[PDB]
Amino acid sequence: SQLLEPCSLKHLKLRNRAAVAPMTRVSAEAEGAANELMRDYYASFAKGGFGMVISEGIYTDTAYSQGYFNQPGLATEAHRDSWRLIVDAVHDAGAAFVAQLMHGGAQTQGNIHHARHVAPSAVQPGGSQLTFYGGEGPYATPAQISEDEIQEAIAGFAQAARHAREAGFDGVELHGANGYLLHEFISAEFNRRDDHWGGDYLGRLRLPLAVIAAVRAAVGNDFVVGMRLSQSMVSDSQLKWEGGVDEARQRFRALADAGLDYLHVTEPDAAAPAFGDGPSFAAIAKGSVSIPVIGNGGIVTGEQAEKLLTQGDMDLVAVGKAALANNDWPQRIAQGLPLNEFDGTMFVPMATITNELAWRNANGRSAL
Ligand SMILES: Cc1cc2c(cc1C)N(C[C@H](O)[C@H](O)[C@H](O)COP(=O)(O)O)c1[nH]c(=O)[nH]c(=O)c1N2
Ligand SMILES: [Cl-]
Repeated sequence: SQLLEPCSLKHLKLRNRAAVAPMTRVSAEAEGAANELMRDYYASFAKGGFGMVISEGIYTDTAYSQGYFNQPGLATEAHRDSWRLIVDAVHDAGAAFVAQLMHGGAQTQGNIHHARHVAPSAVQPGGSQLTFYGGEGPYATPAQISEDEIQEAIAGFAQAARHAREAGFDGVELHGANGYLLHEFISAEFNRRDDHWGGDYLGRLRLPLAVIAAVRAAVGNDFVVGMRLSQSMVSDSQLKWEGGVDEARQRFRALADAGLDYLHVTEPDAAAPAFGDGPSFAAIAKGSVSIPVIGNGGIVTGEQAEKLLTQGDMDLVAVGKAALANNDWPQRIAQGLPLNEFDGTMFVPMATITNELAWRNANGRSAL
């Protein structure tokens, strides 16, 4: 019942507390524009009753930001205009639509402008490239990003956010998670800089704080700006935030107090303790800031979502795999209908919309 309670997010009035989590589908045009297949794809979640749809990570600039081939952008006016009809379709079905803004950093696998990658420090990520986005084998070692490249990246977030607002999105989500550029700056392991972008766990927030400030100047004070945060990285799902609960509370507070309107946190298991003992990562955030907290990670069933909301571990519930398994997830929960089990073969060999549609046709598994 709490899942189907309306809520407010700044000036936005959301019909329920169900959100579609951001998911990279590498189904845009080769030079970054969104398209009609993406229109139908995103509209389907809105028709399925989600109160809020968060886009896949959208790149921000025409320099290093693009992380995957056929990833959409918001860097140019052509990119902006290509999203308009998608925004309109999601809105016509009654969902708010938030543009996730992301810079690939050290986790880039394909970028049409450069083979060179940039990161706070020249440290190769561990793990291995995600083949279903295009690419195989070890991550490249990134070049240490320069002050001029940092300023270009900040300006790109601001411009992409202004483009999101102009295209009609209801908000932006700054991608500070999952091992991408902003998270690399947050992290102790990968931000080894000795300048004013490095330091202790608070000093390392300076780049995300600068991005928040620049974005807020570009979009004004009435537009929704959130940030996604995680301990995990795509290159290392076991990584922890330095310290424990108290240092986590301080990061959440610093970022929120810079003028975010929500936090979105993601963990391998949203219900598990963040630091081995004690509260979940989402619960820590919700107990340290007044703005809404969207939680995420392994939330599959209606009962699981309801438990997280009714226990006070989060204000909204973002689902990825469950939304792909049933685009009408919130409606099916209300009707007591069974859910489909998520089946990762739908992403083989590339996680594109086209491959999903072929898989659904072969398996009789309608999204709605
Ligand atoms: C195909 C695909 C693509 C992406 C993701 C996932 C999947 C399956 N995830 C992570 C996603 O938002 C979510 O956090 C995880 O899938 C875990 O939550 P669920 O268990 O799926 O509810 C992700 N997260 C994000 O912040 N930006 C992104 O672009 C993507 N890309
Ligand atoms: Cl850290």
